[PDB]
Amino acid sequence: PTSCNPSDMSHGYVTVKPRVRLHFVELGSGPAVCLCHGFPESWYSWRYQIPALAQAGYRVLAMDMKGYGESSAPPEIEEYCMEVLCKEMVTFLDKLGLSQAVFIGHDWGGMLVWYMALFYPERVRAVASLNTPFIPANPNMSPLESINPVFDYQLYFQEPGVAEAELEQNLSRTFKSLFRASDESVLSMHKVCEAGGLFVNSPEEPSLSRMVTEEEIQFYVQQFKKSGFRGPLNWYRNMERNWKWACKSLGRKILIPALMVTAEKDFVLVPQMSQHMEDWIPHLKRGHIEDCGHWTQMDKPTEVNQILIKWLDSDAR
Amino acid sequence: PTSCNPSDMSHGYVTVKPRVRLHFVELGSGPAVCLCHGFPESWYSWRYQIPALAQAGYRVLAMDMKGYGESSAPPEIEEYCMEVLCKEMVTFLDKLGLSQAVFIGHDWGGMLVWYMALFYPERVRAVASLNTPFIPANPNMSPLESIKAPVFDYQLYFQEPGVAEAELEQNLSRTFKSLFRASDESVLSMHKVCEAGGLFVNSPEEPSLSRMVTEEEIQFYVQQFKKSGFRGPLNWYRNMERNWKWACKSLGRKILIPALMVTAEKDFVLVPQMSQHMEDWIPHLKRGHIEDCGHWTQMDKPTEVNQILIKWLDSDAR
Ligand SMILES: CC[C@H](Cc1ccc(C(=O)NCc2ccc(OC)cc2C(F)(F)F)cc1)C(=O)O
Ligand SMILES: CC[C@H](Cc1ccc(C(=O)NCc2ccc(OC)cc2C(F)(F)F)cc1)C(=O)O
Repeated sequence: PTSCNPSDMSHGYVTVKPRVRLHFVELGSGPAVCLCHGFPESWYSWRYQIPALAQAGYRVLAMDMKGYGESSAPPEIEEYCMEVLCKEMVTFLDKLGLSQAVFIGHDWGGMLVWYMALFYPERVRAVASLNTPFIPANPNMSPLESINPVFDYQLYFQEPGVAEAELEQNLSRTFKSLFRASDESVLSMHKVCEAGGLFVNSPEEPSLSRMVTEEEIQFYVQQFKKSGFRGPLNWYRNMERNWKWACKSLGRKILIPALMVTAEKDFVLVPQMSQHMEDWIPHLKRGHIEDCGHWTQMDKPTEVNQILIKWLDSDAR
Repeated sequence: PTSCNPSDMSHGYVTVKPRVRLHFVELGSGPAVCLCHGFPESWYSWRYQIPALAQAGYRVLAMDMKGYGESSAPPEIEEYCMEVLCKEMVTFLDKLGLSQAVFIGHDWGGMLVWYMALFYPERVRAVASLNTPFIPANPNMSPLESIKAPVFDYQLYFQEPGVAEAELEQNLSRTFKSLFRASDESVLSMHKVCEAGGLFVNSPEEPSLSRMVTEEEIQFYVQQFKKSGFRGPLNWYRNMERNWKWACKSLGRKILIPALMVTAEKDFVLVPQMSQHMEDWIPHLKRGHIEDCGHWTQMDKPTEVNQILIKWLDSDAR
């Protein structure tokens, strides 16, 4: 599948607030589709989708989400609560003169596009998540309660400074370690809080996943030199704010065209978690990629492309 | 008509070759429209069109043309021959994944979009020029012939690199307050320039503020031209022989795509008359004509320009 050379892309910049600019990559003509990567990724994560969606007849905007790459990384933890992040994407649409977009998210980006679709449906022509379910907040169930102990690692991510040091230690190590097919996996997310690290019981000089080249790893590396891992990590550090915000919607369905794409071998965002999203989302269509781990876009680019274009052309165009 | 705050625009950047990026401002959704300013202007020259075209249902890309503002100003004179400038706009479309655009130009921008439409029609949905006619190159008539065949004598003053740069860079506020005037406010004679040895030599020291334009607006132009100065901009004038020999290599071939010529009654350089026989060369040409409009068409008569463009866009291009 045709990929992206960063040097050859149209680079877009939009100030959504005084010291906060959002960077995006833009390709194609037709309906606006806005791709929102997850943790700890990049617009480059969409390198296989961008050329295909443009060819399919769509105007693709591939974000650096706030904290990442060429998008500002404001120092305040509370800048990365979903509330702020969503208002800033709405301001993004306003400044580009877009009445709406299709929002397609993965991982943390998937949680953003669910919450755009929940609170700003008038601005979202249709919504799609890779891996990430939309589970409504239980107002009787606090977040620290919810940590589903697969999610214990989120506690290690809480204390500012701590996980930054691990992840910034050796950037090549970090990304070679993370960006693996599920069968190649070198770390257990279940173990993290105990071991006191993601990487403490993983190879010193990890090998290169079949999903990725050295050059692709060095691009991620080069990006995360700019602002590091604090910004990215701060998405984890607004559980109480996000919970209280999400509760303030409580009950209201998402009536816009919707797509949930599950990955058989994401052991964190497991297909099952998405099971009763129809109750909360009447017009939900489904994709499901077999032999696909967390890193859905680069694990199974051709599958992702065929599912998205099929749903786009049927539900959004 | 709603204008533009630069700080609030989406800013776009595209490398069309190693040391050469094009900057543009982007607003709206629907068919791609690409606005190409003239000399010596800016994307900001389209500040009254951009919000209106976006509102009208169009995706507007408002260029800094090569040499201007945030677009690269490569030092070589022949980088600003029409050939290169057009190839680079085609590369601009390629890198944005656009099969075509509507091209709307003014002045030198107008000459670019005529030549895009001539040599790259497959990439141009439809073409519109403000003020600038499309006169085919006569292969029996050299460029230096066409000029001193006379209103265009000032183009000779623009030739020698360094010379006109010094006048125009002397005092940027002076330059822009002096130029951006309604034709009744005019403080220049363009026909005099070669004689007097200057644009401004016989014009006020501290010129007054044209009714067309505010201090803020002038200071934006000023701020932009600090980046690269006037060499890049002026180098569009310095490729007459190259442009002539290039344009002759099209000789005869008509422009079969939807086209719009907009004449300004009071542009005394790009005069309505010059556009008179463009039908022969362009079968599908529709026409606008703005009364009481000088050279600086977009800011002189924003509401007229907007109504003509959107009418033609909606009828001929969408
Ligand atoms: C259901 C989950 C949502 C939001 C949400 C929670 C956690 C994550 C998250 O940690 N994503 C990163 C991740 C995911 C899977 C992995 O598999 C190996 C690894 C990672 C990680 F390495 F941390 F980047 C992403 C989204 C919620 O909390 O409601
Ligand atoms: C017919 C003209 C075309 C190309 C062409 C020639 C000249 C110009 C040009 O000098 N435009 C700038 C200009 C125009 C009118 C003016 O009236 C006050 C003043 C200017 C100027 F001050 F020079 F910027 C712009 C385009 C050709 O050569 O075929």
